Amino acid sequence: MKKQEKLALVESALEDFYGDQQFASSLRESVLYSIHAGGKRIRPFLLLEVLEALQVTIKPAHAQVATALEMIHTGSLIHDDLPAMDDDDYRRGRLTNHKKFGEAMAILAGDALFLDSYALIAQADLPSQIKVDLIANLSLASGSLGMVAGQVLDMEGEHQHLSLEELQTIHANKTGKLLAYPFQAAAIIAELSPEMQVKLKTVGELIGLAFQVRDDVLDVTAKSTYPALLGLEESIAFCNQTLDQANEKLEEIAQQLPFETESIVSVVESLRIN
Amino acid sequence: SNAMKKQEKLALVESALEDFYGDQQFASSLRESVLYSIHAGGKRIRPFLLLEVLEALQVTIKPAHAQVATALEMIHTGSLIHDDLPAMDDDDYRRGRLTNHKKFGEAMAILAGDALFLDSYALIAQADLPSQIKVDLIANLSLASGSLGMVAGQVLDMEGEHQHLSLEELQTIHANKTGKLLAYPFQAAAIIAELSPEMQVKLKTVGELIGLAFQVRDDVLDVTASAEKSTYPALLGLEESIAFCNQTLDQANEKLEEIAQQLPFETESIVSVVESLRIN
Repeated sequence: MKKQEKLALVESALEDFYGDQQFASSLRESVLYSIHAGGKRIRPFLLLEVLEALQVTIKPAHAQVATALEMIHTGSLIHDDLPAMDDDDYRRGRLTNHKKFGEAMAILAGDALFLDSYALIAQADLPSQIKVDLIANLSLASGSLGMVAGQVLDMEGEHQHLSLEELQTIHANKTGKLLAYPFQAAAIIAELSPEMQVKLKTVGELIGLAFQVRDDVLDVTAKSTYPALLGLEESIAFCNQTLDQANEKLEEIAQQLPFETESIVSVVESLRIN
Repeated sequence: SNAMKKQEKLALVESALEDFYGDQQFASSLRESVLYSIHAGGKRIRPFLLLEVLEALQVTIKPAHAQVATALEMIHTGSLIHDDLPAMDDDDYRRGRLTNHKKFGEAMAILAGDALFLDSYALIAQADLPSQIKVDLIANLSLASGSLGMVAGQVLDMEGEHQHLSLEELQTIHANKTGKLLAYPFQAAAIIAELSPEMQVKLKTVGELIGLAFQVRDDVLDVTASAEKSTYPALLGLEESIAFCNQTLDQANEKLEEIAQQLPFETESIVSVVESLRIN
């Protein structure tokens, strides 16, 4: 239904930007490979769902904002797999970008996604100031004050005695920022109050936290991980109790402004373990 | 003094570069790695052209203008960090200085370049400029840097190795790898000055011509002042490459004066940069 109509809009905006205007044939092929590498597209899907939950009719300009989010996320996965980083030959059961196209092509494919991402927001049919705030917050969540900082601290944390709070700070930047951005991006597009934006951003941070804990307890069922530090059973409790807090903040938001939460709660419950 | 005023303009960009990568940074190694490639010196011709064309259009330079020029140099600096990686050009030194991946490691250089790419547009979005001007500045900067510009040029240049290309293929490589980011300061200045859409493409054409001769001059200097990449002297000869370079710079001056006949323009700052590239 709309779940596939929403994902079809994101896929179309992805293929249109990397389509008829592309002249570097190898760069387009490398970019589309990691785009087609798979995934539920949880980050661009959440943006369209929170926006539709905010009673905003979904339009292609919104899907293009969601596309810019997933291009940055896809670019980070390409660089993470590089031999100098995590050195992964396969990701999600599929051959990685550098293993198929070479290291230099994977570097440039991620660079193109990073530099091209903001173009989709700037080219979308949206008010200019809304596009400025969407761009400024996407850079804040992705650059040296967010995702990239989280990638540096995570790599350095492997040779340090870190607390769980410090590891949570690392994950909140490396992964939580781009998982919380679809909530604050929808809030900006819906032109919500600044107090409502931080309350929606808090919901995205909670879902991003449980998404991190869920991935750790799933990587073992398939050193500084949640099932290694806390343990397997209590990490599942911490994952589900965080999803309960997300449902509380969602229902609380639903009492202050019109906000149909059933679609968002459905995605929250899809992350719950047993 | 123009050399002083050039130092003063680049001091504004240098100051903006250190504030963004300063106290607000919490990744210690990321700030240190980024500032290292920033502190590697450089002619800074790309942010300098933005502020110089802006001054020549009778526009008083403001900090918001320097932050736009800062964003441009951040993307260019990030491309150099990735160019020096072993998987790319594999350079231990540029300008006689140790490269970023040699001092901090490959992973740190990769992320330092990624940060510069992703942070660049933030300085345009946070500057004191009208919202639509920021949108046009950001859209054109991405157009010149991503899969339709710089990165595409790096791909075609890498794949052109050990290959004998035609001149239209070499021009396509250079126009994208270096040409578009060299022409962006002209287009960015026309947008900030609120010029007509015609005067925007006229200023852009001058930047494209200057960026074309800038690359041809480097190909000549790499041979005169000395893998298998095709160069301008390798396809036309070292003499025609000089003729094509100076003839291209002559076309820029002719266009620069033509622009002055239609618009309040002080062309002698830009003509000077044109003549600084003239081979003898």
